[PDB]
Amino acid sequence: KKLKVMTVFGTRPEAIKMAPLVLELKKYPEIDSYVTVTAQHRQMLDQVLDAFHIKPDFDLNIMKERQTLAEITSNALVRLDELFKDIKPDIVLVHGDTTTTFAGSLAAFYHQIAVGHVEAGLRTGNKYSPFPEELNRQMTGAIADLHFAPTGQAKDNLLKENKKADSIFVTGNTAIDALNTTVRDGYSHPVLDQVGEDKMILLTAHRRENLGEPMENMFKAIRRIVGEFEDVQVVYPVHLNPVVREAAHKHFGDSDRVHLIEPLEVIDFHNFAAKSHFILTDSGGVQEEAPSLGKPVLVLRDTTERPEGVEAGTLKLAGTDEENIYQLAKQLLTDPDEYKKMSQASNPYGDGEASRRIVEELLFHYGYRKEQPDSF
Amino acid sequence: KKLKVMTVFGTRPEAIKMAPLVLELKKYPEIDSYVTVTAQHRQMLDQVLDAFHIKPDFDLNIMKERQTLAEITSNALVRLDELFKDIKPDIVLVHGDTTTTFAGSLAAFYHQIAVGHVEAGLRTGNKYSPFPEELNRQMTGAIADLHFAPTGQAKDNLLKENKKADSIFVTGNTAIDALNTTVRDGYSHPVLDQVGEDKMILLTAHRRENLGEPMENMFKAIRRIVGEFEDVQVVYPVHLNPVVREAAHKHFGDSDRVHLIEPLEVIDFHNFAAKSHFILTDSGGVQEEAPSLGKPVLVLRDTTERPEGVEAGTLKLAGTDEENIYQLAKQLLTDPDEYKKMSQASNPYGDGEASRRIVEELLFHYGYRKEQPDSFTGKLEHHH
Ligand SMILES: CC(=O)N[C@H]1[C@@H](OP(=O)(O)OP(=O)(O)OC[C@H]2O[C@@H](n3ccc(=O)[nH]c3=O)[C@H](O)[C@@H]2O)O[C@H](CO)[C@@H](O)[C@@H]1O
Ligand SMILES: CC(=O)N[C@H]1[C@@H](OP(=O)(O)OP(=O)(O)OC[C@H]2O[C@@H](n3ccc(=O)[nH]c3=O)[C@H](O)[C@@H]2O)O[C@H](CO)[C@@H](O)[C@@H]1O
Ligand SMILES: O=c1ccn([C@@H]2O[C@H](COP(=O)(O)OP(=O)(O)O)[C@@H](O)[C@H]2O)c(=O)[nH]1
Ligand SMILES: O=c1ccn([C@@H]2O[C@H](COP(=O)(O)OP(=O)(O)O)[C@@H](O)[C@H]2O)c(=O)[nH]1
Repeated sequence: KKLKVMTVFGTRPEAIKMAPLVLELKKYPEIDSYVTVTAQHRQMLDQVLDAFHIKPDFDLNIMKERQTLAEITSNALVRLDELFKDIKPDIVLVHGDTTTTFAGSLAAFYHQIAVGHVEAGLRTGNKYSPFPEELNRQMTGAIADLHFAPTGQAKDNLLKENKKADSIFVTGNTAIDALNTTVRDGYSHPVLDQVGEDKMILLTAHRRENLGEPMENMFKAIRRIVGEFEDVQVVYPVHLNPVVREAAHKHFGDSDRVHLIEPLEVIDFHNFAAKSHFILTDSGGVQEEAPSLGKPVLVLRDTTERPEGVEAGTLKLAGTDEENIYQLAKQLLTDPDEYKKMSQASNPYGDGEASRRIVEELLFHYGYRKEQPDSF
Repeated sequence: KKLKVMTVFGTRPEAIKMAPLVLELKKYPEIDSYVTVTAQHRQMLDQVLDAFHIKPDFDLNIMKERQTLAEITSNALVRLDELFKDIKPDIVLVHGDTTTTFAGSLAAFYHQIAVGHVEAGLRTGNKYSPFPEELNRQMTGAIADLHFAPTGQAKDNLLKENKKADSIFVTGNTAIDALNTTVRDGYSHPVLDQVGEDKMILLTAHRRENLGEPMENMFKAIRRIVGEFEDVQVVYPVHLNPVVREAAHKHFGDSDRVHLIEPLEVIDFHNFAAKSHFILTDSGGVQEEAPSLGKPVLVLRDTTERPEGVEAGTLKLAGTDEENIYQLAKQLLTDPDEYKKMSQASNPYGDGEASRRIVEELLFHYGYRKEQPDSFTGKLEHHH
């Protein structure tokens, strides 16, 4: 009989990383696959689904404006529970570390449905950084039957938590599957036109634990850089969270050389990253994409769960102190040795074959294939 | 300033095990303590609160008839979330492995409130046995800042999961704090009067994974034993779950020698256990109580997370197969050597001072005491 697989996800980053897997799953005659979105994000999720031309089988439309963690958890849980009364897949695949990831896993567990965790095992060891992502991924790890770890270090993290080695596979990150298709040699954009010959710093900031004072500190450091370096401009595709938007407007409204724009489609964003001089970000996904692009990243966090990019020299933790961020950005602008150190391209997160590996592992595990795939 | 401590629980077993801790907390002028119940159980919770004379500060009244896991989780989370908007304790203490335990921990975490886990670290390694308790305690363990493990092996379970040693304390189980006060010399009850001279088997059965076929298999075996042995009577205080009640009525409804009764108050239940010939149960708490009483227990499960009781000879895993349960119960009724092997009293789960250790650990952690209390000492450490 055909293996019944359901992907469950709800946000921009999950959708970008899950879309290559959703498309891979469809290529296999022995799999009957379903796509379920919680729509924890609405506009930002639809931007991705539309770009990949993916239409979900089920769309739970849960997003509320300025929603709380309790609200997302309850809404996702209740709606998925209702879904699972009628449709019973053999396995539910969740992604990464959102509240949708955890609620999806929990709803599946409550119906005794098996769970596979895509992007399993990332850790900072700090329950409040990132908040609540660190616990979302740890609690999802308690539920998951199969763990698709992007890297060996992620697998080691799960081993240290007493997970069975034979339930964890090192696949690479599906983000690289997508990234390997988007960059364009001849790329053009109206915003890049007005940047012109100036150095471009690409900025995103949205971590929950960074809202308020930490983000004010980041933005003050950025204002100081722009004021001091005349040949520098910032492009900031601003997250739809109104708390972020308030902070962005407060600091960068009336700035000629900081461009506040709507979130970019992923092909556009990847191409902006490729064109950037360097990146300031607190994004998870951007940290995994940057090494492939050989693009220096100052990570505006006190922690990271991407140590592989740090080892490659691409990623440097800058924290959230104003002066520290200023000094690190100034260094990248004025020290060619430091810039060179941070701008060597490598592929520590994937080779573009992660989706294939995940599906082939599923097929092996359930007895459809006699052989296991290669590891990343 | 006073340390603000809130206990959060909602079911019969949590209330029994948390009651001694609630009362212990009230003793210390250093602590401002609050009691919050979800009332995941209504009647069965109220029975415990009334017995211990505990009046909750907050009662969320969540119980619905035939409620699902998703329902309990959502209702508890939403109501606790609302509570924490208004009241911010320094630490929330949750108990054990119920959906209330997990939802309480999660709600506290969402408000960045510290969590202490009473009865931390119990494991079967099987996510469907017990269901959902194994995962409830595992996920609670991910959230908890402090882990109050009843025994050394529970601490070892947490260490194996990469929990830091300095965050785990071995306290004994608070169940023993309660048990040490309840058994009295000349206990009597109208139901025991009916039993008279006969051997009494005390039965409870309610595990979620046992509902339906497994429980019917248990009950078929038990009905056979009652039929075959005329001097045996069963006392069964039946859980309020309608699903359990249907099965109890189906298999025992016509038997004069199976007493189907309402859930007993804890004082009465403990005294019935003390007077029983042996116990048939799938209860967690009864497994911890029985060694103290030297009472053989056939555990009606395919797993247990009380291995200390198994090693003591008190607990024997019987599974849920009809014939196996019948054979093992028949053995206890007919084999004096086997009965003797299972009826040696010991105290592997506590010495009655668990609640005090928990409170003193809290006071040390937060700087109110210069000294840390000694851990509960087990098995091997006595003797070696
Ligand atoms: C706990 C959790 O799961 N957080 C994830 C969520 O954080 P994020 O900060 O996006 O949190 P939410 O998904 O709750 O969205 C926050 C708020 O932003 C607004 N909003 C968001 C999306 C949208 O399409 N339209 C819109 O209006 C809404 O007011 C919403 O309530 O998404 C991020 C991706 O960007 C992930 O990195 C985070 O791990
Ligand atoms: C997942 C979870 O947390 N399960 C716990 C719960 O299981 P338990 O089997 O009691 O599950 P519930 O707490 O959901 O109660 C089930 C149903 O029983 C009925 N009911 C229950 C209590 C009551 O006072 N009145 C009443 O009418 C209701 O119809 C209720 O919906 O309590 C048991 C103690 O007995 C614990 O061992 C279990 O760990
Ligand atoms: O304007 C943007 C900003 C980011 N991204 C992509 O979104 C993903 C990261 O999502 P986000 O930073 O929202 O969440 P996180 O990764 O931190 O969970 C990465 O693939 C980015 O390339 C995008 O397509 N457009
Ligand atoms: O009729 C009864 C049955 C049990 N108990 C007590 O209830 C606790 C265990 O609760 P339960 O079996 O409902 O749940 P579990 O321990 O399996 O979570 C133990 O302290 C028992 O002594 C009780 O007081 N009256």
